[PDB]
Amino acid sequence: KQLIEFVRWSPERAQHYRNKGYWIDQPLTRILTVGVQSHPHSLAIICGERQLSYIELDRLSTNLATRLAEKGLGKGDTALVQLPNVAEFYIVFFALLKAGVVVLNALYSHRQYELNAFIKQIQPKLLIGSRQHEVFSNNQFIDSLHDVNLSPEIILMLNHQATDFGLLDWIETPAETFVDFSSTPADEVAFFQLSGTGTPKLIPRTHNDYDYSVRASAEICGLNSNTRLLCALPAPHNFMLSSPGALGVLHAGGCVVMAPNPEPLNCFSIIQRHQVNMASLVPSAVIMWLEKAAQYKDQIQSLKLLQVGGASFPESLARQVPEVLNCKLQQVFGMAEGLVNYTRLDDSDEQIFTTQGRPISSDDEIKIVDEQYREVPEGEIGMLATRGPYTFCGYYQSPEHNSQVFDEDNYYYSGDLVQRTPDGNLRVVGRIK
Ligand SMILES: O=C(O)c1cc(-c2ccc(OCc3ccccc3)cc2)nc2c1cnn2Cc1ccncc1
Ligand SMILES: [Ca+2]
Ligand SMILES: [Ca+2]
Ligand SMILES: [Ca+2]
Ligand SMILES: [Ca+2]
Repeated sequence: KQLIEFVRWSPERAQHYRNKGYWIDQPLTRILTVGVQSHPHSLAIICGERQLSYIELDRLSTNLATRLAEKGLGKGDTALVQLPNVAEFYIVFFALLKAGVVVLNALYSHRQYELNAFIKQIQPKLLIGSRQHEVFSNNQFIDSLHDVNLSPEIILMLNHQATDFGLLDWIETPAETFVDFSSTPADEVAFFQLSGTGTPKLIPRTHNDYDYSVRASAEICGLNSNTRLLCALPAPHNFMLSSPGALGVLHAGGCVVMAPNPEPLNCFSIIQRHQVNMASLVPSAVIMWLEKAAQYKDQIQSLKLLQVGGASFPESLARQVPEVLNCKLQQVFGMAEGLVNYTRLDDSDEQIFTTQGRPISSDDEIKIVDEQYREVPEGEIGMLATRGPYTFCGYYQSPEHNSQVFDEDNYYYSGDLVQRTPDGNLRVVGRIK
């Protein structure tokens, strides 16, 4: 009955973030609840041939939540989920939020080695995966867990075998009996994000802090009920989930449109079919798109905004976005640990093409420091340190590492090398180990 442990913000900071209206002390399910109230029949998710309305998304995740609760999974428990880019990812995410189960969403590209490390760290009582994934092709991996007393009490499979619990069965049919359930408290852990060498580290995220980042990002990117966002990056990634990502689009009442990956021809036909107007990519994928865009100009005309974040995205490449992809560019530099930066939609061309923008919050605090951790002269290159209303205060159960990446004032040192431009934005220039 003990809630998952995590490092808290100081009480003084928590109060300030409430006073400012950042933390409103609602669960992440707020997004769905409110949507169902306002526009139950608007499309929330488009996936292949399927069209899920807000109320359907709400019903289905409720069904699964009741099933999990009926089996005694709830507050204090954790879950490991590994699903590809399909509507079930969101159904499951909202079900676990509803049920009070703290969930770690593994990347679909993760393998037995990562999965094992995650299971060891969070002792999930629930595992959801897909039979089509390499790790669950056979029962080797699953059986291995019994050999080590880490077997989950419940295992659900997408593309299940006859003797499996079918994920779709637990979604489609509500439970026999009724057991009470509810989200974890808003200033407590909702789910684990993952850092992006060694296995990824677990980043506890509370409803308060995640919802804030989501609502504020949605406003910054001008999302609204007509937004149709392509989800071609991995759904669990902070960028694709919250920046502003699927949660942002749902917050704004719009629709998420799934793609398996950023392969251009498939993405282009999806964009044409559903008149997608927003997408989010990393530079290597922007380059793939640029290679075909001229020829498939007609298919992607509806794009109005493309976010680009990740690796190097030099100016000469950035300028090709409006020129070739025929949509506005927004640069994004963020981290699953918290801090996200966006170029604003009304920024100058220079800002948009040569910087990675500025923080979500007026209360995102930034230090740029030299080798002695003294703030460098304004405009010079330095190591990034940050804290704010949606930046974490430590990795899960990692006191040693935490002490090595936070300073006495609880600034987080992300290892990024950056400089502030005169205009006020940030330029990412490298990384330090
Ligand atoms: O500094 C970075 O290394 C970085 C990587 C990625 C990123 C990398 C891979 C992703 O998915 C990996 C993938 C790419 C192409 C096809 C299939 C999978 C998603 C985001 N996104 C980044 C980075 C820096 N800002 N952003 C945007 C961002 C926004 C919010 N939270 C975290 C990151
Ligand atoms: Ca439907
Ligand atoms: Ca366009
Ligand atoms: Ca053009
Ligand atoms: Ca980093």
